[PDB]
Amino acid sequence: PQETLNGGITDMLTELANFEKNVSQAIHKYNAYRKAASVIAKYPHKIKSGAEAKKLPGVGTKIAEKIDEFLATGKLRKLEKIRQDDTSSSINFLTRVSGIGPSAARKFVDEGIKTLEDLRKNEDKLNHHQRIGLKYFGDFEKRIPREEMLQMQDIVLNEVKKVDSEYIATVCGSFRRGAESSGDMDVLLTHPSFTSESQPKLLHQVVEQLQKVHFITDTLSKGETKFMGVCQLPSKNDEKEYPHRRIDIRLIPKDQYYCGVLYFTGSDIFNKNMRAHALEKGFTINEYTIRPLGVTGVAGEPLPVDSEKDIFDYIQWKYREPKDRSE
DNA sequence: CCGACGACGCATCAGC
DNA sequence: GCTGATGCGT
DNA sequence: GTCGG
Ligand SMILES: Nc1ccn([C@H]2C[C@H](O)[C@@H](COP(=O)(O)NP(=O)(O)OP(=O)(O)O)O2)c(=O)n1
Ligand SMILES: [Mg+2]
Ligand code: NA
Ligand code: NA
Repeated sequence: PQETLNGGITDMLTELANFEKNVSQAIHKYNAYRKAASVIAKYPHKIKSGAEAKKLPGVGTKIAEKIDEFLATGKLRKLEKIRQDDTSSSINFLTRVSGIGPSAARKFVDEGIKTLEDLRKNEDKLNHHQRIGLKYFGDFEKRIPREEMLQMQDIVLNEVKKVDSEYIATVCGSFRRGAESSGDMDVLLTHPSFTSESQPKLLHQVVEQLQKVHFITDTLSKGETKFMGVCQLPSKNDEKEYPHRRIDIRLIPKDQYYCGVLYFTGSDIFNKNMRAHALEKGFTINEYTIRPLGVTGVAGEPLPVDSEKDIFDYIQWKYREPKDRSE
């Protein structure tokens, strides 16, 4: 639909969601508020009453009353209060620093650290991740236009083919689905000499090559299969330098690759929905494998998979190309 | 009345 | 030193 | 907070 339909409500709910997550540490309330925010945002009518909203799946008694108060007044008493509160809003803001979750956020505020100024004053108290997350607080919230994503793909695909001819690299996420802008870069990676029954340097080599040509600039986390770091396009001539971007690189076994590709292509709203349909039909899908569900609920062995299409050729559905996986 | 609610890799932490 | 728990991002 | 056992 349109934002301004029930945008006031969805915003109200989203604000509520973030406070539950970051201040109350109630993750399931946070997901509840979001589920309501989503189902309402897709509801093609202007909500007249909280009772009208209650009819939707995921909207219950509490939110219904919250909508009554909002429609009748244009705001929420509890929300205006938590906004003006120094301690709760400070906690809520710090979690925007990647690396700082709700726990570390409350630690800082409890000992008097409430702002980025305070953080920068006390960098010794921060761990590695939090220093990077703070360093690029600005950049990490900027979006990435597809144009810059394509150039990034160019480098990633080239540097990967340069390390070993037989690597298979795929940029997934919203990029693959076609989104004109993206929040980060999701790279998926495999290699013929890595399977379920199979060097612990396959991911390392790729990462360090991307470091040598100065694409990857910082490291948040690196293991044998998963990489989280930062990357930056080379500056264009006169033009002012590019923002630093988040990049993830995952090394997946060859036989688990297309399940992984399917999963990290998304959207999560699409995934969450393919999983059930998969259920209905007697199949369970994760990021690793698709497995048949038996008489009881017993999982047999994972079926052979050689394409995304193969996976639809188990739940008897016809291909939906990444372009249309909006949800 | 009450439990589920998504689950996993990696970094640091609690503890032995 | 180690194992296991917790926090974190996603 | 919502849904459903
Ligand atoms: N909480 C989440 C969110 C997404 N995912 C999955 C499905 C996503 O499409 C895929 C990549 O995650 P992502 O980078 O956060 N989202 P996506 O690329 O689809 O959109 P952006 O915000 O990155 O532009 O992993 C997940 O496993 N757990
Ligand atoms: Mg992405
Ligand atoms: Na309802
Ligand atoms: Na954060």
